[PDB]
Amino acid sequence: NYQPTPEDRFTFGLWTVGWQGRDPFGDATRRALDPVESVRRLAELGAHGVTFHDDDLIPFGSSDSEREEHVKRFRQALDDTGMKVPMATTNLFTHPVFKDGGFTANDRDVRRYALRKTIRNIDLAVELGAETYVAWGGREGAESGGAKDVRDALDRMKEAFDLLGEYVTSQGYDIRFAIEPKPNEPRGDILLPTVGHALAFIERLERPELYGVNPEVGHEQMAGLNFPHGIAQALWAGKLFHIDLNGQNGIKYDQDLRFGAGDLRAAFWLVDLLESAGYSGPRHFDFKPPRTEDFDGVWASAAGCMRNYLILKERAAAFRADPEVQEALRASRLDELARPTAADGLQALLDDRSAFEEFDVDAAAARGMAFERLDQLAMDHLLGAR
Amino acid sequence: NYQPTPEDRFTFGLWTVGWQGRDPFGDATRRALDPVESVRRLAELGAHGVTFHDDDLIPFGSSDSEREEHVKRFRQALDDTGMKVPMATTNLFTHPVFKDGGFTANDRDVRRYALRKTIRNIDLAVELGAETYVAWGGREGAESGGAKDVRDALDRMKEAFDLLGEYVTSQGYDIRFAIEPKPNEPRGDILLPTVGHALAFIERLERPELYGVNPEVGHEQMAGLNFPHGIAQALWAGKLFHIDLNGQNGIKYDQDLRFGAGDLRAAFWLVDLLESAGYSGPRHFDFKPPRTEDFDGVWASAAGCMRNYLILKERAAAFRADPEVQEALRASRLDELARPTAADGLQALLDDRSAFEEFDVDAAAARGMAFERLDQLAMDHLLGAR
Amino acid sequence: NYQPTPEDRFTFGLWTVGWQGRDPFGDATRRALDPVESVRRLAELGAHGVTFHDDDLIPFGSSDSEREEHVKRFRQALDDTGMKVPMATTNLFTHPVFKDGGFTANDRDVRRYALRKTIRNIDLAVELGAETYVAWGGREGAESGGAKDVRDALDRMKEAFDLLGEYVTSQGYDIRFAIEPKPNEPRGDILLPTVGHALAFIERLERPELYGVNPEVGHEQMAGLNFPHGIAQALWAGKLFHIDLNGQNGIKYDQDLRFGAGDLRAAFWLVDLLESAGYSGPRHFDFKPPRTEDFDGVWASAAGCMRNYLILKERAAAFRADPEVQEALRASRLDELARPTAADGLQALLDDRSAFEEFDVDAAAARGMAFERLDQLAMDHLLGAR
Amino acid sequence: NYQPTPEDRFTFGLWTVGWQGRDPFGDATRRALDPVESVRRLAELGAHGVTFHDDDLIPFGSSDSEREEHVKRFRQALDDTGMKVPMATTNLFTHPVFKDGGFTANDRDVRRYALRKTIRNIDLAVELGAETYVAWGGREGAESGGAKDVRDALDRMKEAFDLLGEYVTSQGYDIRFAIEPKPNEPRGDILLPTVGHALAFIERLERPELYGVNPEVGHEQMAGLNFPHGIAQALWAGKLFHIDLNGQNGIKYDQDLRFGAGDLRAAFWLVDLLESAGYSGPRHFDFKPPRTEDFDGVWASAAGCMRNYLILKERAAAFRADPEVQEALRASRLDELARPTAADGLQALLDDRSAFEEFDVDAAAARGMAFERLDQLAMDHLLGAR
Ligand SMILES: [Mg+2]
Ligand SMILES: [Mg+2]
Ligand SMILES: [Mg+2]
Ligand SMILES: [Mg+2]
Ligand SMILES: [Mn+2]
Ligand SMILES: [Mn+2]
Ligand SMILES: [Mn+2]
Ligand SMILES: [Mn+2]
Repeated sequence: NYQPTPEDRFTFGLWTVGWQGRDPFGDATRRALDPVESVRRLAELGAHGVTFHDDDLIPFGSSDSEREEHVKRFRQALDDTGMKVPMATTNLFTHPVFKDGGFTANDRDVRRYALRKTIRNIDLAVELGAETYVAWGGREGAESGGAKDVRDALDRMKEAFDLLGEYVTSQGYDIRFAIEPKPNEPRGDILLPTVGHALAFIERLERPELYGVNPEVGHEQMAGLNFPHGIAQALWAGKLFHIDLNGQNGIKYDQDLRFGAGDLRAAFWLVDLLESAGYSGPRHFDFKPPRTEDFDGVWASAAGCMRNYLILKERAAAFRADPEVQEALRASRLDELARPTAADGLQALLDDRSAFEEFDVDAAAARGMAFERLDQLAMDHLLGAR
Repeated sequence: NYQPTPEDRFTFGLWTVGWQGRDPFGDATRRALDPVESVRRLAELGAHGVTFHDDDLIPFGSSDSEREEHVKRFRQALDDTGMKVPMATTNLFTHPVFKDGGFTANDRDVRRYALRKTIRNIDLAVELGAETYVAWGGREGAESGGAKDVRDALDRMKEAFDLLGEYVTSQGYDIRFAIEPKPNEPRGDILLPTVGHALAFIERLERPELYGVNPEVGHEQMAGLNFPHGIAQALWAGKLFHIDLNGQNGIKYDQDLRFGAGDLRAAFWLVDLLESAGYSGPRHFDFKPPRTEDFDGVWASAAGCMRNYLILKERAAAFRADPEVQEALRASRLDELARPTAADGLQALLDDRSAFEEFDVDAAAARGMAFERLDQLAMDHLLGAR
Repeated sequence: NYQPTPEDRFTFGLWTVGWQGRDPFGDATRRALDPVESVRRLAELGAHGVTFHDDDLIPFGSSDSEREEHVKRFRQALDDTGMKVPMATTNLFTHPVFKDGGFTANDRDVRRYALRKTIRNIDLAVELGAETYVAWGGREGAESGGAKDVRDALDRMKEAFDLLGEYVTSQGYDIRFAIEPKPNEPRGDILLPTVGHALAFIERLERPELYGVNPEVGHEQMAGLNFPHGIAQALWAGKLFHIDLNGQNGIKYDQDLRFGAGDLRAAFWLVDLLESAGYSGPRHFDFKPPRTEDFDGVWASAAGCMRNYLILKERAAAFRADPEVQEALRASRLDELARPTAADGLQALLDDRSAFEEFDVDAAAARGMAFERLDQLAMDHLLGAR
Repeated sequence: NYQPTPEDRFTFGLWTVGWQGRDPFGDATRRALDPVESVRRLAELGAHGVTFHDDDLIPFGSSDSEREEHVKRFRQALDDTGMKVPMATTNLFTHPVFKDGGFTANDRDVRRYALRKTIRNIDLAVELGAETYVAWGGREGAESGGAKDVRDALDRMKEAFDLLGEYVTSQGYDIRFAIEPKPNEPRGDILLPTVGHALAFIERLERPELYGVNPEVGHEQMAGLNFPHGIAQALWAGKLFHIDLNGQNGIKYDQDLRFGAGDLRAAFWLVDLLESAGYSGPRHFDFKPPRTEDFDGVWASAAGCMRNYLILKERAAAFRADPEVQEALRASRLDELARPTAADGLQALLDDRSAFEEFDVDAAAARGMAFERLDQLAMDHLLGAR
């Protein structure tokens, strides 16, 4: 029942199931996982692929010989399991050298080192077959107002992404970039805090068609925002290159709960949106098994990520296929929302007396929207009450 | 001391000082103000101009004769006082007909009526000399997930703004549009919730150069966002057409407190940003005198808006002019943040061994940012402790 | 399917279904309801009773003759339908005279008038058979720090409730008081913001056994708090006299959505808690049908309140009755949580070497909590996936 | 200027200035501090004393010989500097054994070990002369609803504190307990989330007079609550045994910024409250120097904690001493708030026709509160504009 298959495009970061359980007030509760182990267990659970930071796969400071050995180890695990590597990313946040950021660090030499660290992992990602390269600028920001001129930081961020886009085109690489927004933590405020801010920044890049967003469920909910609404605007702009699925209980620290947890109804409306729009990218889970769990609970949490998506997918499909729902959507004039407001043109609208001079404003105002019956129908479908 | 002059570009909405004090749980505590009265008292306080919704100046449903009479009344008050009208806007949120929105209402005929209501107030705004026309889509949104397909709503929102831009260019009007974002209230979630979302939406319009943002202090703080950071990104994109100043105490209902209230330090960093960047638009206060006040408290609150800006302007100017601060900014490498990361080019950065192979990552990591001394210097300057 | 009966103890405020749809940015979208009408339609839907503010039933300023007429009208509707009146309350927030509060208004004469308004509605509530009298101090608070000395306000709040408790005991009335907390709105900060603050204040009253709490789902979620946790502490103290059920989407304005909306999983854990603990009070819905609805949507929303509780009640009962869940609860040591930590006493614990000197801290640390499998089992039960 | 002296009662935790800068997404940026070093540098800065977790002073797992050596080292540093130890606490949150809590862990044997770990540090705290013992139950809580029965957990929490109170009285120790609330992080929801919840729980203990609260500025602001209001209720109940001062920027992760940062106006109203009420306990700073700082920035941040309190103390004292402010306080009827509402008694209030039958409700409603002029006067005083 609700069994994931590799064709479901479910992917996991090595840092997700491999999280040793270390939070700001406690030490690790689980031993480190061999990346080869994680690929094997995730393949057994029905996952389609894995993703990685450079430091997840190759320990920081490894020589060129150990690096090659670590990649050959990893490559063999992908060959033996049939697991893909659809996206890769850079760790520009863990080492103390990135404490003021990577691409927008105040120190110029740290910025230049951040670009070199990203570039050689882009080579590795392409060699592993990744189609998307994600950038989470978790250290780009500030705790105080004077520590960062945001206009200058935005110049340095545009410079870095323009240089990366110049690298991939000059190399012929078939890879696109996905900015992952986050409003805060670990910095007090992070640059490009939401999906909207990231989408606007992309329009100022040299080659905007190379860049999209990788939104995370919990990150937009850390700002109290409606995540399905943000995804819809990302899809509307044609910039949903990638997605991060997890759960979050409102505005607080980044929980990274398994998908389906947190705001359950928002997860239902997101799956309904992703499936109706025909999203064909990876279903990526950027989550953390709670440090209360042993390794059996780690794999149970990862399986719950995939199970919860499949249950919600079934409930959303039954919701849209219901003739009572389809009739209710017409009763709320969802069909009129899709119709153009003034396809007849500006001049016709200006001479249309039925639009103003002879508009019965009270008859229109008295028309109920019937949203509550429609929403209860969605609730019945989500809960399996019909 | 800290006396505003009309050259300070301080402006107020008629709906601000004219707010009768009616909240969702109580009736009005103040009588309605004659718009002529509001223009006279605000001019006496040192304000530079006023702004208005169409329904603030002309009562809804007024005939073409009373409309002209109401405008002639208003025009005479501007002539007798020297008060400008730099921005105007439309009330597409009060009447019950807009309960599901205006530009993105599900009913098509309400959308068409919303455009006609906006267009004829654009004519009046141009006749009154307004340079900016603001759109706050307070009713564009939903309380439930199925009530609104956001992709379709974004098509209807783009259609409306494209038609308005087509009207003003075909008429030769010298006026620009400023979208005012708000994350929620009165709707459960409002479309284009933050400055970033509005900036990204503008890049998909037919003539993006006609559209900017009118951010409000409290609205971005309703999402826990750093308002000075959002303004900097709006300035970075060259889209800060207008600004709304007020105060807000964190994530809750839209308080619309007087400017300087709420987050005082964030107000200091905003004034510092607005003045250093050379912002030359109106300093507009979209605030509400608390309903506990009589009319004497209304004018005291409005005066406090202008006083608080002038105090913060002086403290920010003394902050930047301090040689100890200038030396501290260099100690934190703010000068290096403004320097290009790789002006030598991609190829030079790739062959630069000092950027990676020979980068002393521990020496760079051990370099303190000295942000705390810089921030305490800003705190001393704000508090007048130096 | 999921049909409410009067024995389900479902109750509604007259102000809930009777909300005309007036928010801070719009006018009413529905006509006023006759209280007799509301009693009839709610009885047809399966509700058990209604509740009321004094101003909901008797218009403010009504003479002693119209007052009696309004009550006789209402009494006849209760007799014809079999509808109870389990709780009543006072409107100390709508009239402009309460703009600085009622029990803790700065003006003494307004405080004294607030007590007289409450007392004569206590008489009416007893005559109508109410067992609980609710106090929501929505206007007790401040927007600025100097406007209210909170220690003095807490003295005035204790004085008011002590006087009310002195009235009901001297009259022999069989009625108890329930304080309904709310963190903010309409005031910037409201006194006694959460369930905890109200519970602590009750312990300082003259006769604490006369006072309990009436928590609301959305109000505690306006502070980001876990509502099931707060109810458990209220039950733990034996002070859950009454409950307000609705929905809320995180930290924002008081949405008052229908129950089941907002945080669906938190609604499931609340119903599970209320039923397992044997809560026998009224299931009261303090909600607002969205102003987008006509009167048909009003009754659909009210029916959804009752339906959603019954669905969640069934899913929670199936959850606790599942042997796999019962075995999982033991695997997570929920049975050990209920066992006393040191029933052997302090001296025995001090001499117990197995508790410290010989405690294998690493063997205990390596024991997984198995919380994720338990939570996924709860998720399957909520979604009807088992 | 604004120089702290030991008589200012300023104290710091060893874990504050000693924080190595390790957050959930990065490694340490500073070496560990010798506790002897921290006592020396803090004494040079003008601090009055230090506080400690048991694991801050004695490394976890130390033998009885190294333990005594570590204490003798520490004792010598206190003797050479004149530094006090006013409060101590237990680390029941760092070791993996506490991953499900200490006093309310599901496993009984972990609960018993948590009590033994606390008890022997109570002995050490008394030997070092601490008057207050703080308990922060950072691990008492849950991430999911079924993982913890809160009623059972509250029984286990009451059992633990009753046993600790039984230990200190049976030993003749002169020490009191202060519960430090926190709404969340590291757990999804923490038991006793706010000051109110902790105050209510104390009233159910066996000897409530032994227990108070140790509120933290940022923790109550993590729930959007007004911290000065919470302190006033703690003072009103006579339970402000201790206080934690820091800064926090709204609802997000626990920032632990230096005091004065975050919400500056709320810091002003807190100092004004603490000084007017005559609070004589330690001024304790539970803060974290940002990991961007080296050790020079650590001591600059700690000095800023003390400086900011002294500046705010001066501005608040000048505020209350201003005759214009005193006259404004009377204009807003703050003197009437302190007057009893019905000192004449219930019977007199019932027969007082001027309180109801003859109360001019419109004349009272028309009286302005004059709160805005009072607040602007406070703003001028805070900013040094008068
Ligand atoms: Mg992510
Ligand atoms: Mg505005
Ligand atoms: Mg309620
Ligand atoms: Mg603390
Ligand atoms: Mn995350
Ligand atoms: Mn606003
Ligand atoms: Mn409510
Ligand atoms: Mn903290």
